[PDB]
Amino acid sequence: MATLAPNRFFFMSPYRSFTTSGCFARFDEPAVNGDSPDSPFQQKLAALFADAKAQGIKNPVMVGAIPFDPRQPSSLYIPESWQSFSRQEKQASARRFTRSQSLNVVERQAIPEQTTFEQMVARAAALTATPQVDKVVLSRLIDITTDAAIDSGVLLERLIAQNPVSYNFHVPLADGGVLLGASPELLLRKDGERFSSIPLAGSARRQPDEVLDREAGNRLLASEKDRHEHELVTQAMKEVLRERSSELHVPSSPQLITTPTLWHLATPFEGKANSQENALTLACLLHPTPALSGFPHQAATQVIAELEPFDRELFGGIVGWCDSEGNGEWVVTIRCAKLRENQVRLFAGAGIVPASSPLGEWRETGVKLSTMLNVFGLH
Ligand SMILES: C=C(O[C@H]1C=CC=C(C(=O)O)[C@@H]1O)C(=O)O
Ligand SMILES: [Mg+2]
Ligand SMILES: [Mg+2]
Repeated sequence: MATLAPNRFFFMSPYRSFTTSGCFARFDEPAVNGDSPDSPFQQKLAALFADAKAQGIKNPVMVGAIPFDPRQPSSLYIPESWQSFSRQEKQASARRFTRSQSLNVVERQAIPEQTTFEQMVARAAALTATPQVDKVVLSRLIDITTDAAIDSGVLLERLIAQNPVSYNFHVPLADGGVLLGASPELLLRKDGERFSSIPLAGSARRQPDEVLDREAGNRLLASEKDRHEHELVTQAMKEVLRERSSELHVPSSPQLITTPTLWHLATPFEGKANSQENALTLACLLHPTPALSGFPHQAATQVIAELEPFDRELFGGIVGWCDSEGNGEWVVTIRCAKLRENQVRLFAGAGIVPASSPLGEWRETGVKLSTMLNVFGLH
């Protein structure tokens, strides 16, 4: 009953699921202007890829995470090797994994707490009613200190068991840490010439019984707050993708998708892109989406910087991989945690427009945090 070592990358996806071994070269280069092959980011990336193939490695991948603010340094690296696994096989082994960790929390801190958060929500809702911004997303944290170092392998087993369907990731950080999570949001898949993105925005709690549950979702489909929330996201990426895609299909209405925790509204984007493009050039172009920063992007970037009493770092960024041949997959870094020794930080954001109530968003972010609290066996 072996668990994953904290110095391995792991990625579980309906596209490609693999683990990695060892480390060839680290890659800290900021991803800013990564949507443009003339960028130092892409150049150094290309260099490092040719460097790696010249050095003997067949089929190099670049795995890891990129922070919310792409000016900041990146958590990417080429492993020595990688090894495919069966997503379904893994779901099954995880569900049978029995041996846990007795873990006692010695501190639990909400940052910020209910009252401050509600004022941040009120002050942001009001700025979206004005001409300055239409949508800002605001987040909060839960910091947890435990009395023994947290085994990240056992926790990954639990996360998979509780979240069989999501993009489940486990990434080694340059400090000795681990970024760990169960993301439902595809930011960018590129499979040959073909690409897709599946933005989410708008949520409703799921219910214990499949009658009051199957309508909670129907209600989400009707909800105008959430539908407007959602529309703000899709129009933005349409425009951005306009002169970057050969062809492009986007439904004008969202569809329901599930989390063990949440109903969300989704819009799948499908398209083809030029050979001038790769998984990262496209992922950099799209992220962050109005689902994670706001609209307009840079104007919401500033509200966020003045309201949030912390730095997001890797939270609200993207995690995934890309190869030397333009392929890859990138998911949004949400429903996640950073672990290092006996310290964990959880993250969740919403979801703010003129029609949002501060209690509403506080409790929403609450349900989103519970994906990762459940992995820890907390409430
Ligand atoms: C910022 C998060 O999720 C986005 C994804 C789906 C729905 C969202 C929402 O309804 O507000 C969020 O914008 C998070 O889970 O922390
Ligand atoms: Mg406005
Ligand atoms: Mg929301």
